[PDB]
Amino acid sequence: NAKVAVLGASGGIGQPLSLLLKNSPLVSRLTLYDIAHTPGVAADLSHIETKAAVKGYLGPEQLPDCLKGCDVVVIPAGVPRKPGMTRDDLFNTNATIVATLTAACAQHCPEAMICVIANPVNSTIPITAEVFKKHGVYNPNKIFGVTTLDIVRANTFVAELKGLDPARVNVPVIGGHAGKTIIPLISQCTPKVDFPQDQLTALTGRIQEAGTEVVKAKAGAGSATLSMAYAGARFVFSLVDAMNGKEGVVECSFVKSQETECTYFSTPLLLGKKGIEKNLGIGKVSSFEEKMISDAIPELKASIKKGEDFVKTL
Amino acid sequence: NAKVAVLGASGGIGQPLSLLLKNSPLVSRLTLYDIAHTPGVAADLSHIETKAAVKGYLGPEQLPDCLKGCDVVVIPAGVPRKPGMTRDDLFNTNATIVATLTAACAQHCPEAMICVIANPVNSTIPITAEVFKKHGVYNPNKIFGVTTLDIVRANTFVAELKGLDPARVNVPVIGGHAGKTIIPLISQCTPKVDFPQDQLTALTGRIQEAGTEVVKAKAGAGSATLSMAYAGARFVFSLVDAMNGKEGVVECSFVKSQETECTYFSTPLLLGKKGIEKNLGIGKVSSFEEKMISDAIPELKASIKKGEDFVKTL
Amino acid sequence: NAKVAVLGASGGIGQPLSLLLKNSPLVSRLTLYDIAHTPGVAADLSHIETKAAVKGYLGPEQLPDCLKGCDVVVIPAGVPRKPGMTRDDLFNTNATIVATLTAACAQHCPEAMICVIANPVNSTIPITAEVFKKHGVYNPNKIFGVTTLDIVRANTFVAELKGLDPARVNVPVIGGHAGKTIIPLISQCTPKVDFPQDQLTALTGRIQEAGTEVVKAKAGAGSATLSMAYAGARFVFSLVDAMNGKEGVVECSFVKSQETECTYFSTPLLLGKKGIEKNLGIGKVSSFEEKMISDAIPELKASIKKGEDFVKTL
Amino acid sequence: NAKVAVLGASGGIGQPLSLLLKNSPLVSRLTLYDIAHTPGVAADLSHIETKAAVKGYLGPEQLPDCLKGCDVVVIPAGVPRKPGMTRDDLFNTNATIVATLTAACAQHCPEAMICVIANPVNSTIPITAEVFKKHGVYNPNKIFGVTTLDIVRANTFVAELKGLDPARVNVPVIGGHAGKTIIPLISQCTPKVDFPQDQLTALTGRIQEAGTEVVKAKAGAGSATLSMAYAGARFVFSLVDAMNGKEGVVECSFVKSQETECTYFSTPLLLGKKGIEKNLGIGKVSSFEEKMISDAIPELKASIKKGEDFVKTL
Repeated sequence: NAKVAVLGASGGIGQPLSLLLKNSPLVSRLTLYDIAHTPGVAADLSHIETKAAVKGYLGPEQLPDCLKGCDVVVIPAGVPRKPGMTRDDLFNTNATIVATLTAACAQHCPEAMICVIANPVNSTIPITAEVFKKHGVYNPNKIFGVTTLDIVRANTFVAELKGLDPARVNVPVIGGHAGKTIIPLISQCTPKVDFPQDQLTALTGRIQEAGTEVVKAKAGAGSATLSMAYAGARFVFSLVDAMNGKEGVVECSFVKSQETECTYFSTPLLLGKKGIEKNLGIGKVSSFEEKMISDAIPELKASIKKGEDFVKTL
Repeated sequence: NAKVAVLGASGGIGQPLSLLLKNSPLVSRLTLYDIAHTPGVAADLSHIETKAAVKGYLGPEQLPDCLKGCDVVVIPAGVPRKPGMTRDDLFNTNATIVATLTAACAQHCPEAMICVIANPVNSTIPITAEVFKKHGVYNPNKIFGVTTLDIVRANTFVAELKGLDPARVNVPVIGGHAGKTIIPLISQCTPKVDFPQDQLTALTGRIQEAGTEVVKAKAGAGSATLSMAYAGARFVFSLVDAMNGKEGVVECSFVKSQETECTYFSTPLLLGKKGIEKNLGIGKVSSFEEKMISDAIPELKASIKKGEDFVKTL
Repeated sequence: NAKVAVLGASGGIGQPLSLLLKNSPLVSRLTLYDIAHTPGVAADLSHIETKAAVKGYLGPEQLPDCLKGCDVVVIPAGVPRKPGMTRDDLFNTNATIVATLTAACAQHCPEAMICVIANPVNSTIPITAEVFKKHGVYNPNKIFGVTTLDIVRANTFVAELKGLDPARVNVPVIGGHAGKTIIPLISQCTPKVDFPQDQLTALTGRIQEAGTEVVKAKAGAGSATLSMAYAGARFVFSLVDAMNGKEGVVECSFVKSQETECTYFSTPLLLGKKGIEKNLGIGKVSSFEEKMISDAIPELKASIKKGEDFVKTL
Repeated sequence: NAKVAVLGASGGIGQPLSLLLKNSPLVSRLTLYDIAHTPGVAADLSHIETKAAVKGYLGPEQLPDCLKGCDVVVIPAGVPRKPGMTRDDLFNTNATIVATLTAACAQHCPEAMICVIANPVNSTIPITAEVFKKHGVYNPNKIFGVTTLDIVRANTFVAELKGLDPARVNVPVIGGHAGKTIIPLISQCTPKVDFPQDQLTALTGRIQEAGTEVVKAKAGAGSATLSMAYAGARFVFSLVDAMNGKEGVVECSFVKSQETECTYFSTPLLLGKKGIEKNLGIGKVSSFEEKMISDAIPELKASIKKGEDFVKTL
């Protein structure tokens, strides 16, 4: 009976993500928010033969109604990358979008789980946390930077190389969601896979630049939308299952962390009724992986500080 | 091991449809075709952690490679309606789209199931049949006008009025997919439901005008996309399940028919390995429903004739 | 110093039309209406260094304010053709667009000049007249079907074949704005030009199908936008000049006519203070041109009737 | 008699820009380039009754033929801003677009006037100059960063505040084309205008933020298009008049400069037959304006080095 709000529901990620949420038996209310086209999207989705009651909200003054009583808020809202761009090129747009939307959450559903998809996640999660702090409703266990697409890609690519079914493969991916901050722990993969170093390096790079590959392939028509909707759905389903009492629910996510010198970090998380039940940490890693962690730290801390300073100067 | 082709995979219906197909363990090869954007849509979907091999195809030259060895072809391609349009207003443009694509189907995958979403279905299915006849590969058991969205809508509206879970409501809808040719058999609904006659007439009008309601609500930005993808995906899944020998799979679909004086007509169909296992027919209906059947036949015959005559001139 | 309203200012025709009107010293006030994007379009245009005051209006609630005190209303609003479509395929959409917008003109600026670009013009002008008759403010001297693009095309194609400067070529085109109802009076061309009948026939058919040529060239991205904006601007400028007292201003336009048995017809019109100052008629024509007039009359009457019938069913 | 090329002719700026150029008796040949839609845009424009011959070009193979013999090349190509972005945020996409297109210009029309609209102009002109240096054909009197829209805005806003005819207002705007680098010299306005301080300050800021105000007004649907087309056309016309021997033609533009320590800077330029006849420099300015020049220099230098560093890493 979860009520889930989707902020940015009319966008490229928003529309398919809303479809996947509408199709789920875990959702009973699905409220949709955007600044255009939301009523047509809700009308469209409300015809689908599932129990979730759908409502489309349009414009800032309707945002409180969309958020009230929400258990989960997903935020796919944001401008997508075009060819050549870094995710940080979209910092200024998406930071103001994330700060505005998360401020509305802090006021109107402070208790809800906040799942941020909007990039750069390495900065937008710090932004979300600081905004909740300013409203005095800060709960580190309920703020999630959705990195699930990195895990999803890692599983697919390992499966392809080893001729496995991607559904049966699980690769923990830690760090953050940008370039070399994306650290796939192939040493912790289930099933165990043995790659020689040249293939491991090629596989790791592929995972790290996978978003850029899609941007390139779309040749100006944006970034990952459909696979991001899949990954976004997956994480929200994991979270809702855990909120309903399902045990042993583990997902990697970029959260307020105590695992490294970074105040924010993605690790495997045991999920439960109050969000993060336990941070499972990095665990045992190879020299290759340890070296990637070390090299990721400066960029992560820089991205965190940029997110923090953006909010603190509002 | 279903090899599925989606013709029009980059459109508003095509993209979320391809996503849902990619998410299913029934599909092992997903080939996507359009005149633009397909490599990007394919790159996007190829990252999802399911077994389906995704491949994008672009331009008439690559159409035969997209269709090579396909078991099923779904055709979401077509110009969508704007407010104040009938589906028949799109006949002229969509008829030549369908005739071109179905011709390629008859040349390169004549044995495949052909699932036409492209509207107006009442005319475009006849076009498909005639095109297949011109290539001498006509199988009436394998050509389906996807009307599933009318059933999905009927199920949802009945469920909302009776306070039921729409996932366990089943309303047969017969006739065709246009205005008063859409005939919901509320009398055959399971579980059994009873409305006062005035409420029945309102429910029935709503179901008939449901497509238009979404068009109006989208205010010029096209017609149903997400619900149409859900409905198209459900039909393909039903069909593919039956092809794997699943029993008791029933879907309404606009097909070659000997149930009325209309050469094509939609009724509940038992699906099997060959395609249509058995047309389950119209069955016992109310006087109200029999009145609607009688009223619809003129329009259907005109739509069928229109489609047949179009193929005459090629 | 005319106040000019553009209804459908955000569309493909409307934006560049609005630009050309904004650039003209004949326009002191420019009001822009649409259902989306108008505020942005007006903000954009308001930065241009000309005297015209620009204001954007969004949605029906702001439509009366847009029309208040207008001297001219230009109506580029309307759905454009795609490959394979006829202009009549768009009758249903554009007929209800024109009916809604002209009804607002009748109520809020009944004395304004009404310039309809919305196709098919052969029907939408009858619709406009009947809608104005319903409101009891019908003035047939102020209602114009914009056929100017036909004249502009004929001038260009004649000039290209004869190696002339198009600016010095004037070709009267009479009849209507669709297919074989478009009748270029090459015998009345200035300067005088001689063509062999096979060339004349080719030239004539080129003019008649010139819109279809552009729709083909755009391959799904719509119909003439930029050349139509030029033609609409030219007609509005001619009309406004004439309203300011300029003498000898002649433009062909589809209007209430008694030049033939067709109740509406396009001929050269002397424009002036009251709009249509004088209908100059068909004049002297060749036997070839005479044949075309006769061949065209049946389609014109059908299109006129079709438009009148549509208004009665409201 | 001028031959003008437009690179990016299918975009929001390109199309209305192409229309304005086609409408001008100064243009005898108009060549249009883009990676999509150019044949349709060209077909559309070719119907207009002006002497300019219009040809559409499509794909890398045809770019050289678009450019050969050109007197002027205008480059509106590029991704536009969305609300909350700086122009600098688009650097990583538009840098490689400008690099590629200006390399083609240096190869196929090195003696043409190169007019870069593509933003951020403060960085993309340095790119253009470095690309021309690599090809050994760098002429600083023929490369122009198009800042004309800033002047057009300044003229309009000044005219609105004082109740003047904007056609009679000419405000010099110096520096560059981004936020605080845009420096309107109101002290040098003709006619001479006196503003109280609070209006002067609000006027100056309005001019500096004018781009963002249009982006905000468009609510995600891009940046200025129609006014940018106007401004780009005006600049091309000024250049062409000067090439035709007209005296006293002065335009501000961002060019190679020795006015400040910035290697590129915008000042009023006397234009001649070979492009820049004479840089008229900053001249006498107020203390308020001198401060704005001081404040602008650090940002310009960083934007300049960024453009230079981009080319050095190819």
